[PDB]
Amino acid sequence: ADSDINIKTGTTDIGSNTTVKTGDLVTYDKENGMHKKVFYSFIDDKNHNKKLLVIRTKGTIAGQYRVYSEEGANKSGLAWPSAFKVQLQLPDNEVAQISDYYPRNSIDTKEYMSTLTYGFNSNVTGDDTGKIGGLIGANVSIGHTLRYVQPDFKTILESPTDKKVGWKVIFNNMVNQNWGPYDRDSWNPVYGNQLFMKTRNGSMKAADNFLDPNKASSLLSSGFSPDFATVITMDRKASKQQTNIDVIYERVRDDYQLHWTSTNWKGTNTKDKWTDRSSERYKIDWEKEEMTN
Amino acid sequence: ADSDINIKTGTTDIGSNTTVKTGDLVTYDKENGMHKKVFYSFIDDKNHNKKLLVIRTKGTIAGQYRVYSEEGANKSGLAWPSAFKVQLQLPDNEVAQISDYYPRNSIDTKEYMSTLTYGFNSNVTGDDTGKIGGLIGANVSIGHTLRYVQPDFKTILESPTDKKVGWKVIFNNMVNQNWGPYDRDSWNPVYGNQLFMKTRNGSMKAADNFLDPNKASSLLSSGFSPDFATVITMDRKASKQQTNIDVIYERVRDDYQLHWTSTNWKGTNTKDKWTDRSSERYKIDWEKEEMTN
Amino acid sequence: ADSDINIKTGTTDIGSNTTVKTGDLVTYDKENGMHKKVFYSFIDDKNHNKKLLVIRTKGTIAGQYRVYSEEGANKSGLAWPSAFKVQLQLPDNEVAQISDYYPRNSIDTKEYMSTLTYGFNSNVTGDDTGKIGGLIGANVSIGHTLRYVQPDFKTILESPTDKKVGWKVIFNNMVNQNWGPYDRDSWNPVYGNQLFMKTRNGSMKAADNFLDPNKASSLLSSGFSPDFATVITMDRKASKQQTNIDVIYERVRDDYQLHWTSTNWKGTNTKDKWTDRSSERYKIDWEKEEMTN
Amino acid sequence: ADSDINIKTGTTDIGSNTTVKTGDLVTYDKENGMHKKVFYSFIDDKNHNKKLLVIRTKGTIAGQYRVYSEEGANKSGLAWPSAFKVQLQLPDNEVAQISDYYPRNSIDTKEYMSTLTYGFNSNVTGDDTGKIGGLIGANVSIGHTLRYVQPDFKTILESPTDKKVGWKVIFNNMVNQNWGPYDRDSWNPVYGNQLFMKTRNGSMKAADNFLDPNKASSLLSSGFSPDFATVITMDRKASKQQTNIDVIYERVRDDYQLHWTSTNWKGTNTKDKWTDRSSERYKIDWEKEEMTN
Amino acid sequence: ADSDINIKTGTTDIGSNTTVKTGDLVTYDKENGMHKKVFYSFIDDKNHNKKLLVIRTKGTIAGQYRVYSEEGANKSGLAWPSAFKVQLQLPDNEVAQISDYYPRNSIDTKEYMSTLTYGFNSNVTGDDTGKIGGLIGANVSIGHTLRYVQPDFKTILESPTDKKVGWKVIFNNMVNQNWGPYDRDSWNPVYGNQLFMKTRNGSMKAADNFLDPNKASSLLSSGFSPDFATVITMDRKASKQQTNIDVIYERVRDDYQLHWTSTNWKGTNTKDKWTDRSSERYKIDWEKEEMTN
Amino acid sequence: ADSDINIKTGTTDIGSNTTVKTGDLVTYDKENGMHKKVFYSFIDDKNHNKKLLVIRTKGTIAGQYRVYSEEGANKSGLAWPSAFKVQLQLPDNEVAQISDYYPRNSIDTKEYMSTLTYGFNSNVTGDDTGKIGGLIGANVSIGHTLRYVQPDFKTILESPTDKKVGWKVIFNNMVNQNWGPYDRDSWNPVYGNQLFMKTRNGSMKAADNFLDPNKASSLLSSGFSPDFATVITMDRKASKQQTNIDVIYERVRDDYQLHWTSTNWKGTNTKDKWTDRSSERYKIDWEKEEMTN
Repeated sequence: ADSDINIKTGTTDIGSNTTVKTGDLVTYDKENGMHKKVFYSFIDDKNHNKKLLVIRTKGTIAGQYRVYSEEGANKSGLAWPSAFKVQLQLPDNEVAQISDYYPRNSIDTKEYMSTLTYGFNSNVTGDDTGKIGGLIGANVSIGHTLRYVQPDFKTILESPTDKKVGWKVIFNNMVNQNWGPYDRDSWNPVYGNQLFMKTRNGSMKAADNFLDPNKASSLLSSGFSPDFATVITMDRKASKQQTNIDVIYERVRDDYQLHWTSTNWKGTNTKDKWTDRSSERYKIDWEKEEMTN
Repeated sequence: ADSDINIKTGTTDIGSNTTVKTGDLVTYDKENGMHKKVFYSFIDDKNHNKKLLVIRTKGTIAGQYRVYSEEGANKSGLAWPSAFKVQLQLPDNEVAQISDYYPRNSIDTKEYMSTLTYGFNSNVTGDDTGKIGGLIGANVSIGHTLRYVQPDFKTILESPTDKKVGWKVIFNNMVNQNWGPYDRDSWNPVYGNQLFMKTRNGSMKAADNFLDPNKASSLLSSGFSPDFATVITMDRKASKQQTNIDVIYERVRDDYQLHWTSTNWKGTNTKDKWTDRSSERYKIDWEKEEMTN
Repeated sequence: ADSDINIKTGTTDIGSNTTVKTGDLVTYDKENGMHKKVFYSFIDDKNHNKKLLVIRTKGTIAGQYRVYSEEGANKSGLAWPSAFKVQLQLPDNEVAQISDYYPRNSIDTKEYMSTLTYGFNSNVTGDDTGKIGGLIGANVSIGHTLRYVQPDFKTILESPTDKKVGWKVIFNNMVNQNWGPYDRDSWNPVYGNQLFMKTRNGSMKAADNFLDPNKASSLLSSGFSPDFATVITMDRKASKQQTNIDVIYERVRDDYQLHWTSTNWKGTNTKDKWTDRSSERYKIDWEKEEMTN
Repeated sequence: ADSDINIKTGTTDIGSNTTVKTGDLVTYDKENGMHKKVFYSFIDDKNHNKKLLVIRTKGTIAGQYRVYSEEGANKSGLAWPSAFKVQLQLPDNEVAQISDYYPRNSIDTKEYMSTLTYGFNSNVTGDDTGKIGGLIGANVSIGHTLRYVQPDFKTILESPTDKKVGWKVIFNNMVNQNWGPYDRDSWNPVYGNQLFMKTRNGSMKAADNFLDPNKASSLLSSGFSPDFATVITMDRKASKQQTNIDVIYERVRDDYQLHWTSTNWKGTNTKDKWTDRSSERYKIDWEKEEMTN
Repeated sequence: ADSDINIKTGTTDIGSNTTVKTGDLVTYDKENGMHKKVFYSFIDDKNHNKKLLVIRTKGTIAGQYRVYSEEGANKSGLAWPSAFKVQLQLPDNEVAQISDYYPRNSIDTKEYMSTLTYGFNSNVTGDDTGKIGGLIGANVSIGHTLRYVQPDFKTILESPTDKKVGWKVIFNNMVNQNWGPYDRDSWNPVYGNQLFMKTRNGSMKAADNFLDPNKASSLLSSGFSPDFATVITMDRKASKQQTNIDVIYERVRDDYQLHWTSTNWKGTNTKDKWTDRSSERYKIDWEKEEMTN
Repeated sequence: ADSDINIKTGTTDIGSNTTVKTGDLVTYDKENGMHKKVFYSFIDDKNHNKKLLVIRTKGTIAGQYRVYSEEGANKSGLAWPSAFKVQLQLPDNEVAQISDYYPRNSIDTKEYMSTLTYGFNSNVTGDDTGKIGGLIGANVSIGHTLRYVQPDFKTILESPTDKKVGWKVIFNNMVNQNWGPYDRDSWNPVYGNQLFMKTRNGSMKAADNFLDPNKASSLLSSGFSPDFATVITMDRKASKQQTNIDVIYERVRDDYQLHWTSTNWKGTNTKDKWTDRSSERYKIDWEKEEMTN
């Protein structure tokens, strides 16, 4: 922070005595089920060496957790969202550059505990016939413990360039009815993958043996709301003060299948079975300080 | 703090009634995969004895966690980022000096617990044959527990001078599928180093037996975003008011290899196999209060 | 606080409606490896009975954790920083006084647990040949637990006078590869002091058997950054308005030696083997409100 | 708080639209090793019914943890600070009164746990000879746990009057090399008081068998920094507007003796062996609003 | 809060653009050992329907934990403060009313934990003679745990009326040398009440067998500092604008006695043995906005 | 919050550039022992579509925990407050509506733990006669833990309409001398309900065998202080600008009886034995912006 280097708070921040031109653009992709919202802010600070445009991608990508196929009462398939992606791309001919982005990748931490215990004990025993006996013993034990937090979904900033930036929210693991956690690669020889299995050997249709979406993560069914921010810088002396930007929303869907075998349900997960893209082009007028579709 | 010495907060901070000249410079090194961003702030406070330039190094150094070699189905190699570095250097002939930097090295802490327990027990036993017996015993135990946090990556401020400052983010240790933690020096006679080994004896190609990047730290694949700050002071009466500064981004890559041996996979890590270096020179005009490439 | 005695916050603080003269002085001691930075603030508040100078000592004293001697493959020595010191001293003839300092010494706390448990148990036993047996028992246990935090380095304000003040950051203890903690006085008959031992009986050169600096505290190798503050008062009616002040940076280095003996490595530590001292004199002009070397 | 009774924050506080006259007085008692600092603030609020003087006692009383006597290699003594005291006294003839003080005495808290457990178990056993046996048992246990924090030193506000106020920081208990905690009244028949014993049966000089000051509380050697505040009210219509006040700094020192009995070391503590007082008189001028020595 | 009902913070609070008349009155009751302080604030807000007087009772009631009697070496008595009380009373003829008070009574909480565990175990045993035996067993256990905080003293707002308000700080329980907690009703057939016992069977004078005040709560010896607030409302159109108010400070003292019996000390507590009451009448002038003794 | 939707904090709140008319009305119901306080705030914001009146109900409903009947040395009854209620009601003919209220009902949470442990053990025996035995065993255990907070009293917003709103604070459960917790429905065959039993088989009068109020919740004896808020909206164009409002304070009292039976005390609780109701009518003048009784 500034106070760490003996500087008043907010001294080096941009946006003092500046008029900011804000706006919002809303689209709904009905076939992809994606509510896209772009909140833009034009900042022209005279003390800054470039024009700034802050773009916030918001809205909601619907999870679309649904049973899509059922081949009889012994087989059924479930499509579920394993990844949500948001990307912003500038064509290579533009002179505008991506300069900042949020959120970024954070360093994960774990808590380590080590224990060493040693003890002594002794006892004396007797009975009616005068049998008197004793015992003396010692023991030692060493233990190690690791503790860390596991989110249901991980938000990752994909390696950005000056022309494109992206974020992905990927499925990490989930708890299924207090069991687990299970992930896309969980496997046991008897039940296979139990990520969305409701009952292990219940007698019902396969389409009725999937985990109820209310018991799972809300991102799977109701969807994920991006809250990402990016900053685009433009030189004030550039000849062309018009820019094009592509904003892409993405949903990757895995395929979860349950089959009855002969005595118990067995689950199988197929990764990245489907991919739904929703791209949209925006025009940025730096002189007019506006953003249009 | 100031309030600790009966002084109003912010009294001794720099930047009151001062006009600050900010700017940002963005570069992308394509062959090194490094998005470099320099955010600078010129501060000329009339109550301060020197001119200040605050340089913030930001951007992203891509991790580039990837399988680079596969000699058949029994051998494969993986290159992974073990260290990220950011350096700022002033040539020895300049009169500008590095005066402050952030972050610095913090003192680590651990929590110690000591336990002493003692107890007594006794019982009486019997059967249908009139055999009556007893037992009296005592026990004592002493335990020691140590608790501390281990991050995946450590941020170290390398010993600064008045001409150069540097930071390095080094791999500390990682959890592999709830096992570990493993580091670059982990070794067991059977499996060697299991830092990125997916299965111990799985029957597949060696290139498919590496840990999935989504299951590892996001810094390994998507990369690390530096957020470092440095302060350069310049005398107001210096004859030459132009300075040169070098900003270097660096990525050290280790080589992780898996070989099948006869019955189980074995991992070997080679430290500092590769080093990607991206240097950039900047010109500082103190009179014009601006920095250029 | 002021609010605890029914007084508005900041009412009794110094620095209202005052112009503060700030400055920074940077030196690099190359042979001692010390980056010394003095941030000074002159405060002349008309409502205060004296002129104030706030001096903040900052910078970095390098740790210089390095192997310095190797006597063949069986003996080696390592020099490491056991203490860092910062001192400010006024000559006895001056009329300026040290009035305040930060940080000060804090009172350490620990958490105490006492547990008392008692219980009863009983069982019945039987077998094929009608042999019916029983048992009734009772037990009681008393436990005590102590929990407290141990930092790697302790920051201590040495007993100040009106002419000199000082701080020392001393090595407390360290964890060596999840073992320990070990301090400068740790000793066992087999291995001696295992403070920086890498392997107990590894077959390698002694210079290669020291703990890797990345696995130890960052203060040992990269060094320590002081953040100390002191306040000097000066009478407004003093005849001479010039002051001299000495600022001393110190690094005490211990000597850690490993020798192979016959079957296992043995470590020894020698306290305060070396002392690196960097003194520097400053001139304070109270009338000009400025500070020079 | 004011907001708890539907009143704006800070409405009832003193010091609005008031000019505050601050000052600091610094003394060093060399033979007592006491750096005394008085920070005073005169507040004359026209909306308040009295003139206020806020006096903050600060500085440092040196601990002076040192070995003072050594009668041969079998006996030695250590003097250590068991209490630090700060007192302010007004002569009985004054019309000024002590009005407020900080800190005050706080109510201590403890955490209580009660546990009730009951369980059943059963097993069947057999061998190759067809002997089949069973066992059924039950158990119940009751547990109680107490948790509280014990500081090394306790800060206590001694019962104030309108003429005198005082604080004492007294030694509570300390941890000796992960053992303890030990206090001034700790005693066992073999070793006596082990408060500052380094080794129980080490073969060395008695002067070398005391706990190293770096391993103990920093208040014992480097000393304690008072941060106490008191408020003195004065009637505006009083004839004499001059007051006298005494400020006393005190250090009570206990005597710890180690003597070598034929097989081991034995420690004995004598309470309040020495007392070091440092008194100072100050003159308060309410009309001139200044304090002098 | 106001923000919970879509209202700006502080909108409904009293004291905007108002001149507040503050004052303090200090008394010392020497024979009761009570430092009484009344901090008053007159608030006449034109937008409020009444005149407000905020009275804060502060100061210190000394604990007076002392041995008062010693009938030989086998009997002694200790007087200790079991309750501190502060009461404000308006005579029934006054038209002013008590409208608000602080602190109030809070709802206590506790943490409940329930655990259910079940397990299976099995083993096989053998010896030299080929005797091969096995065992299979199961177990189940249910546990309940209760956690809550017990303060040393409880602060309670006694049921207020429009004419009188009161607070009492009563002794709840105390830890005695890591034993307990003990309260005024603790009793065991051997030792009676061990509230302030130092040793159970120590051979010394009874007056020397009481707990050291430094090891007990600071409220018992140094005393309690009230911080209570009350608000009195007065109609602006009342004929008589003068009010009388009584402020009472109270200390209830229990009597703790130790007697030797024949083999061990026995303690007995008598509740409410003594009551020290200190009353004071104050005159409130609403027109002059002042408070006098 | 507003910042969550890219809107400045406090932008949508009511009360900017408005003059607020506040007042307080105090009543004491002596026969019901209820100190009722209504704090009202008239807000007429020109940018809001209605006139607002914020009414805060405060004061104290006394608990009145008392022994009311003694039928000898073997029978006694205790009356205790099981519920406190506060109600505000507008007559059905008014055009003013209740629009907001605080506090509301919150969603309770609990913490769930699942544990799975498995282990192996083995030992070898032996005696002086050359007998050599062995044993190998394995075990597995599954545990479930539930943790949540249980307050002594629960605050519940009863389902409001546009004409009436209400809150109730109901007894949830209590700890009796570290036992319990007990509620109004606790029952065991031997002792019945032990909610306020002091001793299970003490030989004293029944009136002396009730739990001491100091050891119970302070709400039971000293009483509960409501802090509720409600907002009433009024149309600016309404013909009649006068409203009537009823404010009701309620205390429900249960009856706890202890009877000796033959060998041990037995407790019985009767729910809602008594109800004390204190109603009071207020007149609201919207044009005058004032409130009267």
